[PDB]
Amino acid sequence: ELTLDPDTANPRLILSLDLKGVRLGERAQDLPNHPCRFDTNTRVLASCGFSSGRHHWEVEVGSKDGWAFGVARESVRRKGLTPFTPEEGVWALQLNGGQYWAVTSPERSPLSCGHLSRVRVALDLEVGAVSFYAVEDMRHLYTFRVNFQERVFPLFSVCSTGTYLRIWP
Amino acid sequence: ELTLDPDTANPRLILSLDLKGVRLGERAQDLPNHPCRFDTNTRVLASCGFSSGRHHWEVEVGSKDGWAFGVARESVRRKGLTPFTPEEGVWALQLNGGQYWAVTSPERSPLSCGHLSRVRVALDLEVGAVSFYAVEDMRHLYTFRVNFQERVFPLFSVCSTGTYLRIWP
Ligand SMILES: NC(=O)CC[C@H](NC(=O)c1cccc(Oc2ccccc2)c1)C(=O)O
Ligand SMILES: NC(=O)CC[C@H](NC(=O)c1cccc(Oc2ccccc2)c1)C(=O)O
Repeated sequence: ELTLDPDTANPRLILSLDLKGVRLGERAQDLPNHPCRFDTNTRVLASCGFSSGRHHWEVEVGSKDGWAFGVARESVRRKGLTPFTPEEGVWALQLNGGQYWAVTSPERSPLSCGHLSRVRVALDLEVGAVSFYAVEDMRHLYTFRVNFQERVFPLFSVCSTGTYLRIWP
Repeated sequence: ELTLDPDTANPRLILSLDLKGVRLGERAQDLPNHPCRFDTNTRVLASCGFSSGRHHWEVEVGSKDGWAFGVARESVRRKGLTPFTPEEGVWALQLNGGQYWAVTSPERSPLSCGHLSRVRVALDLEVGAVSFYAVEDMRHLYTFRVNFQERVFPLFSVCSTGTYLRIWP
């Protein structure tokens, strides 16, 4: 079962008591400056990452703008504002402008998928893929094909108040 | 009376003979590595920038994704991949995903303006604003309000083949 890693979380994020949920707050928490902590970008990783095999989880997503989630390679940079892009080691979907995106670069890719409530993330480290599905009807949203070469962690980001992400059984 | 400054242009850009038009090509031109040149982001400035008063120009825009334009402060960073954001000195509209945006951060602002062919940029360095209008019917698209404190240059960016920007009388 995944849980969010509080040592990675940007200090403006609020992690739920059960460490499954994240939203953005107004307060910058006073937290230890661990190297694994995202000090500027509004990100948090799960506590455990994967090096091989197939793994899946589900993310409950808010209806309002401001979230992005998927996976990141461990070496994703933690300090400073870093780009949210595949080149920088993040493979994610995002909600911005009432629209859903795969965060490709330099052009984001529109999904045109309609409203999402819960998304299944399927990480395949044998093939080198990460895929996203809408849980309601399992329609395929997006797949990134990647030559993963290190440990890969579930990634969550919430850069606006009023939305959330939550890991769901 | 604006022209694009070839010394600023990313080497993958193609500037028109009259230095009014820009598109992205496949070839990295062999150009001098002037400090003013954008070496990675797909940007070019006009040759002249403004420190006071009101100035306007028009930009013909392609229908396909990949452009952004507006204004940039002179101090906009030219080297490396740098964020395309107000905090980094760029105030711009963008076409990305069949969607028009004002490039706010951390969330882009959708314009929901319908198809654009030509856009008037009105830079007001007395008030501290840059505004964008659709030329068809002069409807107001967006205004950034900024405490400008240095010379501000017209900015153009084309990060995908198949689209263009052109300065229009
Ligand atoms: N959630 C998403 O859609 C992914 C984008 C996300 N953006 C940022 O983190 C970002 C980008 C620019 C400024 C910025 O600064 C702030 C810091 C504290 C609170 C609010 C904004 C934060 C990320 O890269 O993970
Ligand atoms: N026009 C726009 O919508 C503005 C965004 C624009 N993006 C980039 O420049 C960018 C962003 C990431 C990678 C990248 O690399 C490339 C280099 C050569 C050709 C293609 C892409 C370029 C910018 O910041 O001006």
